[PDB]
Amino acid sequence: AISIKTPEDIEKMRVAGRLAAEVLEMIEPYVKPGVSTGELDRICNDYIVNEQHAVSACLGYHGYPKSVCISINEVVCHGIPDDAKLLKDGDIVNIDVTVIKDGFHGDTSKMFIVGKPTIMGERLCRITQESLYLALRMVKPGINLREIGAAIQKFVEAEGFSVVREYCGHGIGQGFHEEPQVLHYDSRETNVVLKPGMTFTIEPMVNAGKKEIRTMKDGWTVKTKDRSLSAQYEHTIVVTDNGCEILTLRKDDTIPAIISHD
Ligand SMILES: CSCC[C@H](N)P(=O)(O)O
Ligand SMILES: [Co+2]
Ligand SMILES: [Co+2]
Ligand code: NA
Repeated sequence: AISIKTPEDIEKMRVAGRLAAEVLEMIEPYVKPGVSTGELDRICNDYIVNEQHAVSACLGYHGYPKSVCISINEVVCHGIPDDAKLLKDGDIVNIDVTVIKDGFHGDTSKMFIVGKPTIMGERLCRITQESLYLALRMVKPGINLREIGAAIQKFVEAEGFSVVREYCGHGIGQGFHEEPQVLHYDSRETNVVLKPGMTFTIEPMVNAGKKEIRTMKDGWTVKTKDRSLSAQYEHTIVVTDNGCEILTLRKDDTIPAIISHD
């Protein structure tokens, strides 16, 4: 079932959350044309282990071979870092990090634009982030998760894009992927009322083209069926008494860390 975090649990999540956020802040300068994704993965891993004294939740999870997930352009999610995959001007890339500290998980991701952005690329990233922010602003006790997925969907579709159905947000804590499943679209199947102390991620994947996706033979990599660009952003949050707190907020986020309702 859905686990409710204690205040002590929450304090541990703030640390793990901030650690994950920090890897993203740190890597930025390395994201440039000509760098390989395998190299970004090594830099991230070194930092996590050697400086942070933490651990990557990804390494070995169901056999996942690397420390972070790096998805370029049409890759939806779960792209596997590789020494052979070099970044080019105009690429949009997602770096998804999940760190474990004192047994608690922190899961977050953001898009990076390599070199000179393309119009589509910039637009897609922006809209994707806005859709995540919109959802964040709605979080509060008593509301049904269904409403959030529906708002994201309506927003995204209104902008001419599509939302991926298959992958979604999830509870997180001592476990990497806990209940509940956080859908990024409107579904009659969803019936979950939020309560304070719940911790979960929101991580909408938006496609410039059609919603359909396909899983690669590697068993992890996900791509759009039509090869259109896909973007994603992710934050880990905790439901509070009058709103929410964003555990993985970064210096470049433009949303406040604590959102209060009244
Ligand atoms: C190789 S497991 C990686 C899982 C991602 N952090 P997420 O739970 O955001 O999809
Ligand atoms: Co993630
Ligand atoms: Co996640
Ligand atoms: Na992508």
